[PDB]
Amino acid sequence: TTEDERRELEKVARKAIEAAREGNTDEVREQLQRALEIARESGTTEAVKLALEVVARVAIEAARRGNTDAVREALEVALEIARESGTTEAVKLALEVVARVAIEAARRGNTDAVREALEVALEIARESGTEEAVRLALEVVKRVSDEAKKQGNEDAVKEAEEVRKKIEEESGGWLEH
Ligand code: NA
Repeated sequence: TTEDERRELEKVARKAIEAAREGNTDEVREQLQRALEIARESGTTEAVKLALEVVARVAIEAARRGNTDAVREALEVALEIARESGTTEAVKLALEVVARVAIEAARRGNTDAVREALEVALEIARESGTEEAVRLALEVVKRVSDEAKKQGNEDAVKEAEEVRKKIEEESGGWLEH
């Protein structure tokens, strides 16, 4: 039921967050895989939402600690949840996770994590084949650019510019193709 999955994801979150703090890439990978499988097994949007929240918390912690591997693993799992859920809601939630992570990274001078997050935003837009996902991805890039400007993170401002240019140049093809 919903009570068993919530407690399960709670355990996963605890272990994954600790692993993200300590640079334990192997454990972060394993725990995020379990979050994905819990969402799979549950077959509800509620479970998808909770799993994406766990992924977000792990990736935010990782972003704060310069744990590039964990940010990468976590956002890949967000991407896969978006792929497998079969709903627009899951895609929008995954994009909000990516935005949250990229914003925290921008605030912490974590330019790897900004780069990883924006690349997943681009991939979500490329794979979704909806105009709305392209628009939302561009909004994510703008939010990250805004934060980077505010914090004096020139690397992140430049990365956001490059990803914006890529979406603007290439999204025309993504949508038709
Ligand atoms: Na679709």
